[PDB]
Amino acid sequence: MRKLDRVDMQLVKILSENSRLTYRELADILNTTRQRIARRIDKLKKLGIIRKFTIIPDIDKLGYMYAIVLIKSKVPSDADKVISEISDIEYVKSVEKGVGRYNIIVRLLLPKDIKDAENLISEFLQRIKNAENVEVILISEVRKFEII
Amino acid sequence: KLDRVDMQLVKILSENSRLTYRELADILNTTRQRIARRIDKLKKLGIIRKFTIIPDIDKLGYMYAIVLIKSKVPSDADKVISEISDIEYVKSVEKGVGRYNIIVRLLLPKDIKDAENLISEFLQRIKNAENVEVILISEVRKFEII
Repeated sequence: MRKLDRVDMQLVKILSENSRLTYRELADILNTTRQRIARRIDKLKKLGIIRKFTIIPDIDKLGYMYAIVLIKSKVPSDADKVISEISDIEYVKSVEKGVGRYNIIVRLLLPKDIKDAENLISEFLQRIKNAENVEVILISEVRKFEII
Repeated sequence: KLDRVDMQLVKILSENSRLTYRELADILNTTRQRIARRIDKLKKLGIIRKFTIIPDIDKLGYMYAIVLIKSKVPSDADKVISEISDIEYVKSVEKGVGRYNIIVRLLLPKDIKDAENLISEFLQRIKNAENVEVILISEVRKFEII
């Protein structure tokens, strides 16, 4: 739930900046062997510590825009159902449960086109039932974006 | 607009960014030389800003926090963004349109006392806001980047 080897953390920090570094390059940077780096990364993946090797794109240049959906549920049972209902939607990039004004926070990747975007938002919202409050925030600018 | 191959390339790399050019050429039915060139272009144009990973935050001993900010006047948003964008534990900053015009994601240690220290240090840099809401994330059910 927290404590993790010092070298494993460095490895995570490094891979988050350049996930394509070969085991050899990693071994050189960390003054260890390629074999040991291989085993470490393999364990990290097996343990679910590293869940995916992906990329950070400039969504605007790809023709997309983000939207953040803030949800306040009426009851827990409804929250979990909403979450299972939307977690499989492809354009839903993240789903989180929180403690505060909104208990469900969702990020959507939408088409940059306002009419297509609005149609898509309406479709998504139809899937949200039993909510006391739903706030949609259209993201006009992404200034900073990192995972860790 | 990016062409058919570039669009599909971004998609593939979003699923597995460690694919060898060989594996990519095979999928996209082309040559490693062409793959190398396309990716080089995508990176140079800034379409692909980074090759990263999605780790399990909880397993590393951290927790997220989303801060919702509503400026009193539009021009204030840029000021706040300039003031917080450099903070190490600020993971994302976005300008938005709606009930809140600034959304920030923070990476914090799970220890509530240590997390509070970081949150307070961060909130200190947000001057004269109309509304500020801090939401601690108890669980990440899904996390992807496109």
